[PDB]
Amino acid sequence: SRLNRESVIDAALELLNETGIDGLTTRKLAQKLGIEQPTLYWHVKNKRALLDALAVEILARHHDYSLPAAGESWQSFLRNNAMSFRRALLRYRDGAKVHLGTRPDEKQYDTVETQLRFMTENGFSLRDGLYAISAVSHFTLGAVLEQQEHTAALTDRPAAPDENLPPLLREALQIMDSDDGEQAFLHGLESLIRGFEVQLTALLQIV
Amino acid sequence: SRLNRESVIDAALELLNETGIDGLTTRKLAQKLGIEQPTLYWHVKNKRALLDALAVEILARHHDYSLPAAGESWQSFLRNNAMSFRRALLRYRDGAKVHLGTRPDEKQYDTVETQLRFMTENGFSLRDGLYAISAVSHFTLGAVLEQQEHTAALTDRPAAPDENLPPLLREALQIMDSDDGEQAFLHGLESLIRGFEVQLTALLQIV
Ligand SMILES: Cc1c2c(c(O)c3c(O)cccc13)C(=O)[C@]1(O)C(=O)C(C(N)=O)=C(O)[C@@H](N(C)C)[C@@H]1C2
Ligand SMILES: Cc1c2c(c(O)c3c(O)cccc13)C(=O)[C@]1(O)C(=O)C(C(N)=O)=C(O)[C@@H](N(C)C)[C@@H]1C2
Ligand SMILES: [Cl-]
Ligand SMILES: [Cl-]
Ligand SMILES: [Cl-]
Ligand SMILES: [Cl-]
Ligand SMILES: [Cl-]
Ligand SMILES: [Cl-]
Ligand SMILES: [Cl-]
Ligand SMILES: [Cl-]
Ligand SMILES: [Mg+2]
Ligand SMILES: [Mg+2]
Repeated sequence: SRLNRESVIDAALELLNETGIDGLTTRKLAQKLGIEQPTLYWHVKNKRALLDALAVEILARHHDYSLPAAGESWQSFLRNNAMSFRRALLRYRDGAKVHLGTRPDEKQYDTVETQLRFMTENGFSLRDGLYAISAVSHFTLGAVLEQQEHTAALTDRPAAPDENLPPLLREALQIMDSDDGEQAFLHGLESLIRGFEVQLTALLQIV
Repeated sequence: SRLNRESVIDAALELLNETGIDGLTTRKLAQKLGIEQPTLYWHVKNKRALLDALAVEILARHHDYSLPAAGESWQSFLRNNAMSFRRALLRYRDGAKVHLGTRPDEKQYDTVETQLRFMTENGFSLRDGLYAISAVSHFTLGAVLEQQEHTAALTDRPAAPDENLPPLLREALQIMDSDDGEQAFLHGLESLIRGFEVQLTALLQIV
């Protein structure tokens, strides 16, 4: 089939969503694309180049709150941005894994620059605005990775018996699987945002 | 070589640290252990069972602040615990990946129960104490995964040219690679802990 960048990425995303990050092999991508391996290598050099492109395209497709609205508070922007990032990551199996360790792509420069500027315009030093943005990113990636991997593990083997659990852990387990992770994520997200606020408003006051 | 559980895990950890989570294959573990594959399968059924055991043992070896000190504040306990968790995860290549989606093991029940109880004794509802503990865990796992994957990506291919970067992003990149991620992690960690505190102390007050 077509091997423009768009369609290679399309197929890799499909493959990703079907078989997870382990399924993204040269061989399996070539088979999905209906091609021989040397054909694929002309287009895609290695798994890393593919993973980097997927990380970019997952956000291009499904990360729909990447810039602050007019007059938006930094708090509200981090909240909306985090929700959007999470949704984009959850779209595809192992999409959080695919993002890990990437650095913004040239295609994302204007966006991330605007994010960083926006933070600074709201009183954060570049460093502290970056640490806030990093923390939101890290938290969200962790939350998503734990949710997606847990679902994958369920499919492999069952949890161990309930009746040997201590009681708080037993409740906690009910709670965690009472949903897909959203409630815990949103609660943690508010904690994070408020802690950034405490740090910021403190200025040079001990806090 | 020896194929008690301890030594299987030892070898898998070595292999993990040498070749990362992709290197943990039946075949490569059997080769490290000096055995044929059917010998290994007697001991280790599948990659998941192995990954689960590694997640447990990485914390048994190197997670040395799992319980609160006498009279310790919940804040200080989450801080020390998070630092320790991070250190344990960073010990082995892809050790954060190995943890993802796991649930506490029977061997960890008394510890995690104590953690949950401790939170509740400090005024958190079980749910809110769990959300705090989850958030700390998620943040730490994200931070560690991004640090370790970034190091792995460096080895594969170089970052793109500096001179097309916008300036805040260029600075931010200097900052992020000014260290291994510790400074950003510690800063984010304080934000998280303080946000939990704001949430807790608020009681039924709008906050
Ligand atoms: C500013 C920044 C960001 C990201 C990032 O990885 C990063 C970096 O690795 C070094 C220095 C700066 C940044 C994000 O991944 C990203 O997810 C992202 O690319 C991004 C985006 N492209 O829209 C975001 O929305 C941001 N957000 C989840 C907090 C965050 C922004
Ligand atoms: C309480 C709890 C925890 C963990 C966890 O995964 C979990 C769960 O998946 C469901 C319900 C409860 C928990 C941790 O992984 C763990 O890392 C952990 O096992 C753990 C430990 N075994 O010592 C910790 O130190 C904890 N910490 C990093 C906040 C955290 C505690
Ligand atoms: Cl083509
Ligand atoms: Cl294209
Ligand atoms: Cl607003
Ligand atoms: Cl503010
Ligand atoms: Cl033996
Ligand atoms: Cl043993
Ligand atoms: Cl204390
Ligand atoms: Cl308190
Ligand atoms: Mg990123
Ligand atoms: Mg865990």
